[PDB]
Amino acid sequence: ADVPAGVQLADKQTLVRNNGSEVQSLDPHKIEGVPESNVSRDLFEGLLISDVEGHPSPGVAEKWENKDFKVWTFHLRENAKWSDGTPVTAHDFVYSWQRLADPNTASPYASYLQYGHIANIDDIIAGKKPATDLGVKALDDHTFEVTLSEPVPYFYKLLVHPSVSPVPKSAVEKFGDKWTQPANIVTNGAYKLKNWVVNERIVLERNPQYWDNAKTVINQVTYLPISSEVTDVNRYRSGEIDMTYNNMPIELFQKLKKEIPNEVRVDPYLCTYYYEINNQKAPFNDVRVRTALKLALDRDIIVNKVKNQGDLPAYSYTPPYTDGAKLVEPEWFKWSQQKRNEEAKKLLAEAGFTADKPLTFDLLYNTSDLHKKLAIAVASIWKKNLGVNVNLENQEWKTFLDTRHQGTFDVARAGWCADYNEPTSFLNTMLSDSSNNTAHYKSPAFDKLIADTLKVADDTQRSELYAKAEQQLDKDSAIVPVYYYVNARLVKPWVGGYTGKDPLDNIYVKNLYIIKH
Repeated sequence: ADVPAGVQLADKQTLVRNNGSEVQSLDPHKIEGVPESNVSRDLFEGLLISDVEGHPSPGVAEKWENKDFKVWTFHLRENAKWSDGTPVTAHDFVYSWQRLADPNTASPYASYLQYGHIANIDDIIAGKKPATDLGVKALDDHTFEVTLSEPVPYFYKLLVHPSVSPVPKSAVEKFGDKWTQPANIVTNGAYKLKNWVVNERIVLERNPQYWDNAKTVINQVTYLPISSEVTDVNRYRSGEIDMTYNNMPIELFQKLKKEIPNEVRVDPYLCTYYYEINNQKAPFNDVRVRTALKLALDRDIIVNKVKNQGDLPAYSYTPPYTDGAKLVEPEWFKWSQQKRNEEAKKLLAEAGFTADKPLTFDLLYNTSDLHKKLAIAVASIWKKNLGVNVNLENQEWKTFLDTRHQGTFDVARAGWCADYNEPTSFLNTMLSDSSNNTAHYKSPAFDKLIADTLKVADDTQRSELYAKAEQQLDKDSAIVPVYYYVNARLVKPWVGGYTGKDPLDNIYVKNLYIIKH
C-alpha cells in the first residue's frame, strides 16, 4: 500500500469484506469465480500482479522479456518466499502449470493454458502427452521460461489470474485435498490463512515472509460469504462490514445513492450479465427457441426499470469497451421491443409450441436477492411477451457452477468477468473444447474465427475477427445477453487505496489501508 503523505492511519489495521458466497475452494487450480479469485489474490502470487489501477506489473517476476512473442523469459526476484520461509522458485511454477494442465486435476481453468497457447497443451489435455511435456522450464531457480506455439503479444496480460499462481508441491502431495486447511496450507502472497469456517468467515493474516511485506498495511482481513445483498448492505451500515461485495440489492440501492453518496462507488467493469442457455439439450438445441428467448427479453425494462443501477443493455458477450473490441451492434437491438416480440412468437410457433403445448423450462440461479428479483422479472417478461412458463430454482454458488458444468440444465443466470483485458478473455470460453464453456456451445465456424486471430499479425484484422466471432455467436443465439455490469459497491470512507480504476477489479488487500476515524 502507498499511504499518501499526511494521512493518519488507524491504530488497528483490520478489514472486513463481504465476498458474495462461500468459495468453491482455496486451491488456485480448482476455482473459477470472482469470490474465489478475491481470496486467491491475497494468498497466492503469480509471475505478474495488477497494480492499484489494474496494469499488469511485477509479481514474483521482477523483469521479463519475450522473443517474437513466443518465448517468454521471467526473471524471478531472489527474495520471493512462501509463508514457511522457503524460496519461491521457477521449479514451483513448472510444477504448478503442469498440475494445471494435467487432466487428473480436472481444473475448470485447464484451458487457460490453451488461451495462452503454451506448447503441447492440447495433447496434454487430451491425455496424448504427459503433463511434463508442457512448454515450460526452469532455466535456474530464479528463471522461468515459457514457450508458446504461436505469437501472443498480449500473453503477459494473462499472468495475473489465479490459475497461473504457484501452489506448494510438498503440501499438495502430503495432504491431498486438505492441503488448503489452515494447519497445512503454505502461501506466497501478502497474507496467510488463519481461519476458515465454512459459511461463516475466512480470516487472513499478514504473511511476514512476503517479499513486499514492509509495504503491507492491513494486518488482518476477513472475507464473509453473504449472498444476500440486502444483508451485506445492512451489516455494512451497522459497522461490521467495511467493503460490501459488488452485487447491489434492488430493494435498497436507490435509497443508498441519496443516503450515502460518497460511499457508493460506481465504476466501469468488464463483465456481462446474461442468461446461459444449455445448447446441447432439446429443446434448447433449436436456434429458433434460443433466438425467441433472446429477442423477447426486454432489456430496457430490466436495466432501466427493474434494476436501474447504471448498467447498459447488452447485445453481445464481450463487453464493447474491452480493449480491442470494435463490435457491430446487431439490427435486432435497434428494433422496438414489440417488433422483437412478434419475431420471437413467430419463431416459437414455428418451433412447434402452442397455447395448449407451451414452452416450459427451468431458470437456475445462484442464491441472491439481486438474481432472484431479476429472474422473477425475466420470468414475467417471458410469460407476457412470449407465453413461456419458467420454473425458478436457486442453488448455492459452488453447487450452481457444478450444475452448469454438468450440462443437463435448461437456462441459467450467468455472468462472466474478464480475466485479462482483451476480447479473447471472453471469446475463448465459447470454444468447443473450452473448460470454461458452460453454455455447452460447439461451433466449428466460431472456433475457426478465433483460431484465425493469432495467424494474422494485425490488430485491425484481429478486431474484425472478434467482431465476426460475436456475430457468429449472436447468429446462433448461444446466449441471451442482458446487460454490461457496472462495478457498484459500498466502501467506508476510512478504507484507503481503492481507486475503482481497474475495470477487472483485481483488488489486493496489501494495497489498502485504514484511515483513523
